[PDB]
Amino acid sequence: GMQTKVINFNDKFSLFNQHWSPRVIAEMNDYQFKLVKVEGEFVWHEHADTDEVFIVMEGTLQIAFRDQNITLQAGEMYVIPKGVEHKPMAKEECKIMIIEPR
Amino acid sequence: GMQTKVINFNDKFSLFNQHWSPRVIAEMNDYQFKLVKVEGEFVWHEHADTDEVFIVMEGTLQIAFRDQNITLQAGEMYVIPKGVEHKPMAKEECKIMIIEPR
Ligand code: NI
Ligand code: NI
Repeated sequence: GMQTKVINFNDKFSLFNQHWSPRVIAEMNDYQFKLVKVEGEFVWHEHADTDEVFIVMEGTLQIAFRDQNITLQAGEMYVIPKGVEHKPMAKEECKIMIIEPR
Repeated sequence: GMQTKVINFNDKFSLFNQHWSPRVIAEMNDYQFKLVKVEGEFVWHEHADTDEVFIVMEGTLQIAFRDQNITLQAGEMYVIPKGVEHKPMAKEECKIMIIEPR
C-alpha cells in the first residue's frame, strides 16, 4: 500500500547514528531529500550550480559565511544561494534535512 | 543582514489564517516552498508534469487516492508522483508545507 511510502522523519533518524553522512529519504523529480546528523565543524565549500536548502529538525545549527554567522533552530530553514561559500557547524548533535538536485 | 533570510515556520504560519491559499516562503532554483492552512476537503486533481511534496507541520492530513487513502501526521511527508490524482483532506485545521516547481 501507498501508506508504506509515508516518511516519518523521527523513524528515519533512528536508523543511523553516523555524522556528516546524508541518507536519501525521498525523491521529487530530479531532487533528493536527505537526512543528516551533524556535530562540530564542516569545511568551507560551495555549490556552484545550485541553491541548497537547510531545514533544522532538532538542535541548533550555525552556518558561517565570509562576514557573518547565522543560527538556525528546530523549525527553521535557510536557502544557501548558488556560489556562496559557507561552513555548517553545530555545538551539539543537530538533526537536519538537506534538499538539493541529484 | 543574512540572518534576516532565516525562515521560521511558526512565524510564517502566524501571518495568515486564510485556508487553501498557499504562501510562498522560499525559493530554491525554480522551486517554491509554500505554507498552507487546510480544513475540510479539496478536489480531485493531478499535476501532469511534476511530483509534489506534502510535509505536515501540525495536525493530521489525509490524502485520498482513487484506490486507497493515506494519513500524514506532524513530522511526516509524502511525494505525490506526477499524473497521480489525489484529494487532500483534513478533519481539523492542518498546517502543511508544499514543495514543487514554480
Ligand atoms: Ni553545502
Ligand atoms: Ni496537488
